[PDB]
Amino acid sequence: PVVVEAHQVDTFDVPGVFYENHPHEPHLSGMNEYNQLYQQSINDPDTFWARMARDLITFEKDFDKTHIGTLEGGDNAWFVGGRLNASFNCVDRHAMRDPNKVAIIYEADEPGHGRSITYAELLKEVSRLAWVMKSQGVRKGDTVAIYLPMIPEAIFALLACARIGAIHSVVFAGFSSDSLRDRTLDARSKFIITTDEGKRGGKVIGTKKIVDEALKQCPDVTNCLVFKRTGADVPWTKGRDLWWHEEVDKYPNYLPAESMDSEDPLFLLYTSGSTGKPKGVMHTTAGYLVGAAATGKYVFDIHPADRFFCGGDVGWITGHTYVVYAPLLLGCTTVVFESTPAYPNFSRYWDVIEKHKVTQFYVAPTALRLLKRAGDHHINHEMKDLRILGSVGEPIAAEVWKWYHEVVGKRQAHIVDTYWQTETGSHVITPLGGITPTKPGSASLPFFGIDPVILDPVTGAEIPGNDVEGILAFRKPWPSMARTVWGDHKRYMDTYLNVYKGFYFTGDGAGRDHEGYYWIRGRVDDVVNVSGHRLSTAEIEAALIEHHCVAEAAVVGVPDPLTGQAVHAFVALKSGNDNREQLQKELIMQVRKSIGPFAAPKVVFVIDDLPKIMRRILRKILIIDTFHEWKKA
Ligand SMILES: CC(C)(COP(=O)(O)OP(=O)(O)OC[C@H]1O[C@@H](n2cnc3c(N)ncnc32)[C@H](O)[C@@H]1OP(=O)(O)O)[C@@H](O)C(=O)NCCC(=O)NCCS
Ligand SMILES: CCOP(=O)(O)OC[C@H]1O[C@@H](n2cnc3c(N)ncnc32)[C@H](O)[C@@H]1O
Repeated sequence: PVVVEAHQVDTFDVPGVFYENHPHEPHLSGMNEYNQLYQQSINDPDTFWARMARDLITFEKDFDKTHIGTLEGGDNAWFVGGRLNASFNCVDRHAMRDPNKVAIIYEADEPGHGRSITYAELLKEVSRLAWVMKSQGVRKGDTVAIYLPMIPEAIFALLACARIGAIHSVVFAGFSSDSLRDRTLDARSKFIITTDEGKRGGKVIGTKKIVDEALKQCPDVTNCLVFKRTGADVPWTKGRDLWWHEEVDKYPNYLPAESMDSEDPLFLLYTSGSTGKPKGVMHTTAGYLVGAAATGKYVFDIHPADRFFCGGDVGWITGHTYVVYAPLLLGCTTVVFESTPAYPNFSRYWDVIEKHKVTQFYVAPTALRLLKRAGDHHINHEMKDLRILGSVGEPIAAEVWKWYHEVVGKRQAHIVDTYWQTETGSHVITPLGGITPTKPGSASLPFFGIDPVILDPVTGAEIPGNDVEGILAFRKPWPSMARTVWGDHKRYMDTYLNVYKGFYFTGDGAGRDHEGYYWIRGRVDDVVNVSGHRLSTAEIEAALIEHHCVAEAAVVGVPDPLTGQAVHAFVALKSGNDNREQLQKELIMQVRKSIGPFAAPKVVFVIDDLPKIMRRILRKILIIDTFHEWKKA
């Protein structure tokens, strides 16, 4: 058995109770209609995607052609000639039909302190925030830096940017001032939106102070709009800082939506890679939205009356596509969850799902492991409407898949392990909720329009048939594919499209078993996934070298029972300090300062010299004889 994971792995059918309890009708009649539609999406994408786009997205001007360009040309364009606006499709068209339908359920950090926001209320808040940016000089095509925690104002900000055709560039609120600065400079943003403070798990995040530090080196930022989240006294810079609540009160509660081209940029999302600084992955407008709506509908079985709850942060692509764009495009309710799965206690996810009658839940296996370690007594909730259990970031493995399926889902929900990445925009290999039979540990089958191949890692040759393993690549473009790396299309080409010419390179290894099901093996480059966070080891090495006592640095990923992988750092010193215990703390702090707390290495080892650097020798072990003794200590 070449794909060793799939050996004697039975395939599980969709639970019968899923159909009998379903509030509506499934979007597909069964696996046969999936197969028909899938073959059409590969053999005639021009027809398949034109119909899908006209089903799901309201265009101001119809498009002339479904797709032009090729993978090797790096010139792909989708729905060319079309015009539309993302905020119109997420807000206006739903407010017009059903103004009092709840668009957003805000669950605050403290339980009992949220609110519900209707589509009409959302149109007001998006409109008047867009008025603020317009009045302060933001124009179509400008980037806007967003440094916000998980509050509904974050949705207001993304959609207000989209409404005027500004390009939002969301920076995860766990990033340091250095990381925020680098992203604001590269994007050349002149406007930033933040909070006075964030509250997460009962802890205060000093967002305004972090922004102040970053802006000292962003001289082109001329306004900082501050949302009063906590009311605490924060430093204030007159002439630059503005209060969200003071400014929006000045402006009307409606604003026209800017007419955007299908291929106008919608957002940038800075993303860590195998080498170099983070890349501003750029998504344009029509194709991204089509993919978001298509996966939201067919993967997550989203219907307009649903209450969809993605547990991912707006700072990441999961938050972009499935907290914001997909559910709002489809017109359902989305949950914005400010807290952690552990605050006030380990029942929190289920408290929220029960109070709001959540129908689909989307989670990371790290959170599941963390909760399973806490004990099954924290779960004692009916959650009658919960029929889809989504998982992302790493394979949800046997022990966790069983615990997610039995203890959380009561054998009534369909577990959908969705494989994708920032660069694909939306799900690309995934079961379809309520339709696709699954296997624990497997992402199952390609989504519509996704033509995956397994490549020999060295020769680059395609390996045909089933029970094969190698490099995961896609053979054809798809609507929501990232279109460039901001300011560096050559890097985009070299990273994704010139490695295996004619294919799109995922950076992941994979196996395709006897049934054609995919088994994601993980990154083949120097990217590690820690608590669902995509980290570059080269970035962490660069951060450690910023320390005055560090000469060389080597960072590797090692398996971790809770976080999947954990980053361990090896450092060689420049001259020799007599404070090695204290030096380790300053090294840890250096990474927390250069990147952010969440990227900190678990341990920083000090060696005389390092093994180009043979990182493979370090990853297996966790002067070759000396490091084995140094580790064994
Ligand atoms: C599982 C999870 C909830 C754990 O949260 P946690 O209790 O903060 O633990 P973490 O290991 O992530 O955090 C480590 C550090 O990052 C920081 N951090 C994490 N998330 C943060 C955020 N949203 N804002 C600010 N800081 C954050 C913590 O405060 C902590 O800092 P500290 O060293 O000063 O204590 C979080 O890691 C997570 O969401 N992982 C999943 C990512 C993902 O794949 N989401 C998609 C799901 S659909
Ligand atoms: C959506 C977050 O996208 P990113 O933060 O850009 O990380 C994307 C990288 O995470 C990994 N990955 C994501 N989903 C899965 C999964 N279901 N099974 C296995 N691995 C997965 C993979 O290595 C990919 O290349």
